[PDB]
Amino acid sequence: LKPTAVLRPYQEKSLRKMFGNGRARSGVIVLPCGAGKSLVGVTAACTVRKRCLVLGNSAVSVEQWKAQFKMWSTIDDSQICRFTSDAKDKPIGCSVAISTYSMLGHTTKRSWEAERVMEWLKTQEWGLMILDEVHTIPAKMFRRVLTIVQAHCKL
DNA sequence: GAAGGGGGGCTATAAAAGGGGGTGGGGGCGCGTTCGTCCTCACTCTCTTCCGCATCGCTGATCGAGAATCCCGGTGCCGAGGCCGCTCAATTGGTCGT
Repeated sequence: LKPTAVLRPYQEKSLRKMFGNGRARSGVIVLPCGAGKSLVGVTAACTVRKRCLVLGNSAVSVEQWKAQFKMWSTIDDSQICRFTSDAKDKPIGCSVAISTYSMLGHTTKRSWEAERVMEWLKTQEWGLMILDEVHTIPAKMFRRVLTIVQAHCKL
Protein backbone atom coordinates (compact mmCIF):
# COMPACT_ATOMS: atom_id res chain seq x y z
CA LEU A 1 0.00 0.00 0.00
CA LYS A 2 1.58 3.27 -1.10
CA PRO A 3 1.77 5.87 1.70
CA THR A 4 -0.71 7.99 -0.31
CA ALA A 5 -3.45 5.72 1.06
CA VAL A 6 -5.14 7.09 4.20
CA LEU A 7 -6.80 4.61 6.57
CA ARG A 8 -9.71 5.76 8.74
CA PRO A 9 -10.39 4.35 12.24
CA TYR A 10 -13.39 2.24 11.23
CA GLN A 11 -11.36 0.86 8.32
CA GLU A 12 -8.47 0.11 10.70
CA LYS A 13 -10.87 -1.53 13.18
CA SER A 14 -12.36 -3.78 10.51
CA LEU A 15 -8.90 -4.80 9.30
CA ARG A 16 -7.61 -5.37 12.84
CA LYS A 17 -10.66 -7.55 13.51
CA MET A 18 -10.07 -9.44 10.27
CA PHE A 19 -6.36 -9.79 11.05
CA GLY A 20 -6.76 -10.77 14.70
CA ASN A 21 -3.42 -12.59 14.45
CA GLY A 22 -0.79 -13.41 11.85
CA ARG A 23 -3.48 -15.54 10.17
CA ALA A 24 -6.20 -13.92 8.09
CA ARG A 25 -9.77 -14.70 9.14
CA SER A 26 -12.46 -15.30 6.52
CA GLY A 27 -15.73 -13.42 6.75
CA VAL A 28 -17.74 -10.45 5.54
CA ILE A 29 -16.98 -6.75 6.10
CA VAL A 30 -19.93 -4.36 5.79
CA LEU A 31 -18.91 -0.83 4.79
CA PRO A 32 -20.76 1.83 2.79
CA CYS A 33 -19.52 2.60 -0.70
CA GLY A 34 -18.52 6.08 0.48
CA ALA A 35 -16.62 4.49 3.39
CA GLY A 36 -13.93 3.27 0.98
CA LYS A 37 -14.64 -0.48 1.02
CA SER A 38 -12.37 -0.72 -2.04
CA LEU A 39 -9.41 0.60 -0.02
CA VAL A 40 -10.01 -2.02 2.69
CA GLY A 41 -9.98 -4.76 0.05
CA VAL A 42 -6.80 -3.38 -1.50
CA THR A 43 -5.28 -3.06 1.98
CA ALA A 44 -6.19 -6.68 2.77
CA ALA A 45 -4.43 -7.82 -0.41
CA CYS A 46 -1.39 -5.71 0.50
CA THR A 47 -1.55 -7.38 3.93
CA VAL A 48 -1.81 -10.96 2.64
CA ARG A 49 0.99 -10.27 0.10
CA LYS A 50 -0.08 -13.41 -1.79
CA ARG A 51 -1.75 -14.01 -5.14
CA CYS A 52 -5.32 -12.78 -4.84
CA LEU A 53 -8.46 -12.84 -6.97
CA VAL A 54 -10.98 -9.98 -6.96
CA LEU A 55 -14.47 -10.57 -8.34
CA GLY A 56 -16.90 -7.76 -9.10
CA ASN A 57 -20.59 -7.86 -9.98
CA SER A 58 -20.01 -5.86 -13.19
CA ALA A 59 -17.34 -4.83 -15.67
CA VAL A 60 -17.65 -1.27 -14.35
CA SER A 61 -16.70 -2.59 -10.91
CA VAL A 62 -13.77 -4.49 -12.43
CA GLU A 63 -12.59 -1.20 -13.92
CA GLN A 64 -13.09 0.52 -10.56
CA TRP A 65 -11.00 -2.14 -8.80
CA LYS A 66 -8.16 -1.84 -11.32
CA ALA A 67 -8.07 1.93 -10.83
CA GLN A 68 -8.22 1.55 -7.03
CA PHE A 69 -5.39 -1.00 -7.00
CA LYS A 70 -3.20 1.31 -9.07
CA MET A 71 -4.38 4.32 -7.06
CA TRP A 72 -3.59 2.72 -3.69
CA SER A 73 -0.94 0.06 -4.30
CA THR A 74 2.63 -0.05 -5.57
CA ILE A 75 1.55 -2.69 -8.10
CA ASP A 76 2.04 -1.78 -11.76
CA ASP A 77 -0.61 -1.98 -14.48
CA SER A 78 1.00 -5.02 -16.12
CA GLN A 79 0.82 -6.94 -12.83
CA ILE A 80 -2.99 -6.54 -12.82
CA CYS A 81 -5.22 -8.37 -15.29
CA ARG A 82 -8.99 -8.03 -15.88
CA PHE A 83 -10.08 -11.53 -16.97
CA THR A 84 -13.19 -10.53 -18.90
CA SER A 85 -14.86 -11.51 -22.15
CA ASP A 86 -15.03 -7.86 -23.24
CA ALA A 87 -11.33 -7.21 -22.52
CA LYS A 88 -8.11 -9.21 -22.30
CA ASP A 89 -4.86 -8.55 -20.41
CA LYS A 90 -3.24 -12.00 -20.73
CA PRO A 91 -4.24 -12.96 -17.15
CA ILE A 92 -1.79 -15.89 -17.04
CA GLY A 93 0.96 -13.28 -17.54
CA CYS A 94 0.39 -11.67 -14.13
CA SER A 95 -0.45 -12.60 -10.53
CA VAL A 96 -3.35 -10.28 -9.62
CA ALA A 97 -6.59 -11.23 -11.38
CA ILE A 98 -9.93 -9.40 -11.56
CA SER A 99 -13.13 -10.80 -13.06
CA THR A 100 -16.88 -11.27 -12.48
CA TYR A 101 -19.24 -13.91 -11.13
CA SER A 102 -20.97 -14.01 -14.53
CA MET A 103 -17.69 -15.06 -16.16
CA LEU A 104 -16.37 -17.65 -13.69
CA GLY A 105 -19.83 -18.81 -12.60
CA HIS A 106 -20.88 -19.16 -16.25
CA THR A 107 -23.03 -22.27 -16.68
CA THR A 108 -22.92 -22.57 -20.48
CA LYS A 109 -20.01 -23.44 -22.78
CA ARG A 110 -16.90 -21.32 -22.28
CA SER A 111 -14.98 -19.77 -25.15
CA TRP A 112 -11.77 -21.62 -25.97
CA GLU A 113 -9.62 -18.61 -25.03
CA ALA A 114 -11.44 -17.96 -21.75
CA GLU A 115 -11.12 -21.67 -20.95
CA ARG A 116 -7.32 -21.34 -21.01
CA VAL A 117 -7.33 -18.69 -18.26
CA MET A 118 -10.05 -20.45 -16.26
CA GLU A 119 -8.09 -23.71 -16.18
CA TRP A 120 -5.05 -21.74 -15.01
CA LEU A 121 -7.28 -20.06 -12.41
CA LYS A 122 -8.69 -23.44 -11.34
CA THR A 123 -5.23 -24.98 -10.92
CA GLN A 124 -3.70 -22.02 -9.09
CA GLU A 125 -4.39 -21.50 -5.38
CA TRP A 126 -5.51 -18.02 -4.33
CA GLY A 127 -4.19 -16.68 -1.04
CA LEU A 128 -7.02 -14.13 -0.83
CA MET A 129 -10.37 -14.10 -2.64
CA ILE A 130 -12.07 -10.69 -2.46
CA LEU A 131 -15.80 -10.73 -3.19
CA ASP A 132 -17.57 -7.41 -3.81
CA GLU A 133 -21.31 -6.90 -3.22
CA VAL A 134 -21.56 -10.36 -1.67
CA HIS A 135 -25.31 -9.93 -1.19
CA THR A 136 -25.49 -11.45 -4.69
CA ILE A 137 -23.13 -14.35 -3.76
CA PRO A 138 -25.89 -16.61 -2.31
CA ALA A 139 -27.33 -16.84 -5.83
CA LYS A 140 -27.36 -20.39 -7.18
CA MET A 141 -24.84 -19.57 -9.92
CA PHE A 142 -22.67 -17.09 -8.01
CA ARG A 143 -22.18 -19.47 -5.07
CA ARG A 144 -20.74 -22.01 -7.54
CA VAL A 145 -17.72 -19.69 -7.91
CA LEU A 146 -16.70 -20.66 -4.36
CA THR A 147 -16.48 -24.31 -5.45
CA ILE A 148 -14.69 -23.51 -8.72
CA VAL A 149 -11.96 -21.26 -7.31
CA GLN A 150 -9.47 -22.60 -4.75
CA ALA A 151 -8.79 -19.90 -2.15
CA HIS A 152 -7.05 -20.03 1.22
CA CYS A 153 -9.05 -17.16 2.72
CA LYS A 154 -12.11 -15.43 1.26
CA LEU A 155 -13.11 -11.89 2.26
C1' DG B 1 20.83 51.01 -134.07
C1' DA B 2 25.59 47.55 -133.24
C1' DA B 3 29.50 48.10 -131.71
C1' DG B 4 33.86 50.16 -130.28
C1' DG B 5 36.28 53.88 -127.58
C1' DG B 6 37.02 57.00 -123.23
C1' DG B 7 36.90 58.31 -118.29
C1' DG B 8 37.06 56.86 -113.91
C1' DG B 9 36.98 53.32 -110.19
C1' DC B 10 39.06 48.83 -108.27
C1' DT B 11 42.43 46.44 -107.38
C1' DA B 12 47.39 46.75 -104.04
C1' DT B 13 51.00 48.96 -100.94
C1' DA B 14 52.45 51.59 -96.16
C1' DA B 15 50.90 54.15 -91.82
C1' DA B 16 48.32 56.33 -87.93
C1' DA B 17 44.13 57.75 -85.53
C1' DG B 18 38.93 56.44 -82.91
C1' DG B 19 35.00 54.20 -83.40
C1' DG B 20 31.18 50.56 -84.74
C1' DG B 21 29.79 46.99 -85.88
C1' DG B 22 30.43 41.52 -87.68
C1' DT B 23 31.81 37.59 -85.68
C1' DG B 24 32.15 33.33 -82.43
C1' DG B 25 32.43 32.66 -77.81
C1' DG B 26 29.96 30.97 -73.34
C1' DG B 27 25.83 31.75 -71.87
C1' DG B 28 20.36 31.48 -70.03
C1' DC B 29 16.40 30.14 -71.04
C1' DG B 30 12.09 27.47 -72.95
C1' DC B 31 10.85 23.65 -74.95
C1' DG B 32 9.98 18.85 -74.80
C1' DT B 33 10.66 13.45 -74.62
C1' DT B 34 11.40 10.75 -71.13
C1' DC B 35 10.50 8.70 -66.54
C1' DG B 36 8.72 7.64 -61.79
C1' DT B 37 6.43 9.53 -58.20
C1' DC B 38 2.48 10.64 -55.37
C1' DC B 39 -1.86 9.86 -56.12
C1' DT B 40 -7.19 8.49 -56.96
C1' DC B 41 -9.92 4.60 -57.26
C1' DA B 42 -12.15 0.35 -57.03
C1' DC B 43 -11.46 -3.79 -55.99
C1' DT B 44 -11.21 -6.02 -51.46
C1' DC B 45 -9.48 -8.18 -46.35
C1' DT B 46 -9.02 -7.77 -41.38
C1' DC B 47 -10.27 -5.20 -36.14
C1' DT B 48 -14.14 -3.86 -34.53
C1' DT B 49 -19.16 -3.16 -32.83
C1' DC B 50 -23.23 -5.94 -31.76
C1' DC B 51 -26.56 -8.70 -32.14
C1' DG B 52 -27.83 -13.33 -29.74
C1' DC B 53 -28.93 -17.02 -24.86
C1' DA B 54 -29.00 -17.85 -19.30
C1' DT B 55 -28.90 -15.60 -14.78
C1' DC B 56 -30.21 -12.07 -11.07
C1' DG B 57 -34.19 -9.52 -7.70
C1' DC B 58 -38.34 -9.48 -6.95
C1' DT B 59 -42.71 -9.97 -8.15
C1' DG B 60 -46.78 -11.40 -10.22
C1' DA B 61 -49.62 -14.88 -12.64
C1' DT B 62 -51.16 -20.34 -13.98
C1' DC B 63 -51.22 -24.16 -12.24
C1' DG B 64 -53.45 -28.46 -10.30
C1' DA B 65 -56.35 -30.96 -7.75
C1' DG B 66 -57.69 -31.05 -1.48
C1' DA B 67 -61.19 -29.15 -0.37
C1' DA B 68 -64.72 -24.85 0.52
C1' DT B 69 -69.12 -26.02 -1.22
C1' DC B 70 -72.13 -29.37 -2.62
C1' DC B 71 -74.05 -33.17 -1.38
C1' DC B 72 -75.52 -37.96 0.42
C1' DG B 73 -77.78 -40.22 4.56
C1' DG B 74 -79.82 -39.44 9.31
C1' DT B 75 -82.67 -36.73 12.56
C1' DG B 76 -87.22 -35.19 13.46
C1' DC B 77 -90.60 -32.47 12.94
C1' DC B 78 -94.57 -31.41 12.26
C1' DG B 79 -97.54 -31.74 7.78
C1' DA B 80 -100.90 -34.21 6.34
C1' DG B 81 -104.57 -37.16 6.03
C1' DG B 82 -105.52 -40.39 7.28
C1' DC B 83 -107.95 -42.64 11.61
C1' DC B 84 -108.85 -44.74 16.27
C1' DG B 85 -109.67 -44.32 21.06
C1' DC B 86 -111.80 -41.90 24.24
C1' DT B 87 -112.94 -38.16 26.64
C1' DC B 88 -115.07 -34.22 27.42
C1' DA B 89 -117.91 -31.05 26.85
C1' DA B 90 -121.99 -29.74 25.48
C1' DT B 91 -126.57 -30.87 25.75
C1' DT B 92 -130.80 -32.53 27.68
C1' DG B 93 -133.17 -33.71 31.70
C1' DG B 94 -134.19 -34.64 36.70
C1' DT B 95 -132.62 -34.78 41.43
C1' DC B 96 -131.68 -32.57 45.70
C1' DG B 97 -128.60 -30.87 48.68
C1' DT B 98 -125.74 -26.54 50.32
